[PDB]
Amino acid sequence: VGFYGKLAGRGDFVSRGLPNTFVEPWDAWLASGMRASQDELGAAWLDAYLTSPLWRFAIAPGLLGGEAVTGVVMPSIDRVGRYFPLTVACLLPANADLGGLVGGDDGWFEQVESLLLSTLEPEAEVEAFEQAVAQLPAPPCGPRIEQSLISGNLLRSEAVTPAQRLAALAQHACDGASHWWGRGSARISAGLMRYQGLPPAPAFGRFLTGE
Amino acid sequence: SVGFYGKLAGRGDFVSRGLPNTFVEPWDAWLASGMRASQDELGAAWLDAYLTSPLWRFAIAPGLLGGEAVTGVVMPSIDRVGRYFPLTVACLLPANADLGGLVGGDDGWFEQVESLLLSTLEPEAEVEAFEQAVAQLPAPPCPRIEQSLINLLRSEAVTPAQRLAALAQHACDGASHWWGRGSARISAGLMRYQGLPPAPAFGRFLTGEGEVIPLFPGIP
Repeated sequence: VGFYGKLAGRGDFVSRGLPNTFVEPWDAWLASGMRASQDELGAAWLDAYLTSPLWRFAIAPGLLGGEAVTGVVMPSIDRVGRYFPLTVACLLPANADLGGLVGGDDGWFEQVESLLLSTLEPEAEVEAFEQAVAQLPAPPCGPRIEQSLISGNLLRSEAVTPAQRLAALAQHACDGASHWWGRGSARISAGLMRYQGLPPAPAFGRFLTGE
Repeated sequence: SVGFYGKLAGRGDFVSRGLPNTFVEPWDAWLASGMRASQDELGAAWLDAYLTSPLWRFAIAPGLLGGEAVTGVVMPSIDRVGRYFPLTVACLLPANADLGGLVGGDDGWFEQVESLLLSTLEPEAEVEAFEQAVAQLPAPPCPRIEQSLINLLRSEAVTPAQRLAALAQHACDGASHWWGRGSARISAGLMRYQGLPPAPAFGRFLTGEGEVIPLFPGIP
C-alpha cells in the first residue's frame, strides 16, 4: 500500500509506495477529470467537491499499468489552498480476484477511509499518515479462477461448483473495467458504478454531484 | 413454463412443446449450422464424438435468440428412424431475469432436467411421460439488481452481496454460458461465448478440442 495526492499539511504533491507506472496515468486521469468537472460545474464546483463521497475502487490490469489496483480516493487540498484528491492504493497481481474484492468484506476499505479522513484534522501529522499507510496490509484478495482462451473466442474457466461459477463470472465482469462504490453522501446515494476503461474526463463530475 | 424441442428415439419427426417459435426458429438454425460445421470439420470422426459428448447446461442472454433469456440443458439425440439432432429442454425467462445467480446458483433444477433428458435414452420410455414431466417442471430459481445508465453502468447495490450479484449478472449480458459434468473426453467446467457460439465452434462441445492459451493459473 502507498498513497498519492495532496494533503493539507503539505504544499506539494506527496507520494509514497507507488511506482510511476501507476502514479503517472492516475495523476493524468485525475487532473483531466478535475479540469473537466471545473469547466462543467463552474461556480457550483467547489461546494460539490468539498461535500462529495470517498470512492472505493477496483481497476483492472492494463488500465493503470500491468497490475490491478484497488484503493480509496478522497477530495483533498494542499497547504496553500490548491485542490486535488488524496488516494491510498494497493497494486495487485494481474490474476487478482477483483470480483471477490468488490463483492467482498468492507473492512479493508473502511480502514483506508478512516486513514484518509484523519488527514483532515488540523492537528494531523503527515508522517503519522505516511506510517499508517506504510504499515497497512493489502486487502484479502486471492487468485481468480483458472481460465484459458480457446481458439480465439472461448473463455474456459475451471469452475465446477455453483460458488466457483459465480466467482468466475464476477471476476470476468471486472476485466477491462473500473468499479467505483461507497457510502455516497447527502447528494449521492451509495451504489456501484462501472466504466469500461477509466471514466472519461467529462464523467468525472458524477463523482461529485448526483441526481 | 418449461418446454422442449428437438429429436427423441420414440418419435420419427421433430418434436416441440411449450416453446414459442421466437425461440425455436433461431435455436434450430443455430443447432443446424453447428451440426453441419462440426460434421464438415470432423468427417468420419463426427459420430463417435457426438454420441459420447456431454450434456450442456446453458444460460443465454436476451436477444441472442428471441427477446427472452433462455436457460436449459441440451443433449445429443436421435429420432425413431435413426437421424441425429440434439434434444433440448428450455425455460424462457423475462429479458430482465438474473442469469448470474442461475449460472452461479443451485444445480438442482439442471440435474432434474438432465435426468429427464437421460430418461429418453431408455428402451423404452414413454414419450407421453417425458412431455408430462417437462410440462410439470417448475421454472428455475433465478430478477437482476436494479441498474441504469449515464458508458456508465450504475447498479443499485449497497452491500457486498448485492455488488457480487451485480457483477455476475453483468458477465452474462450479451453472452452464452455453457457448463456441466463433462465426459470421459471433456473436463467439467464452464464456457463463455460473446454471443452464440459461432458454427465452427460447435465442434468444441463434442470434442473439447482447441488451441488453448493459458490466461490465469490454478492454485496448488
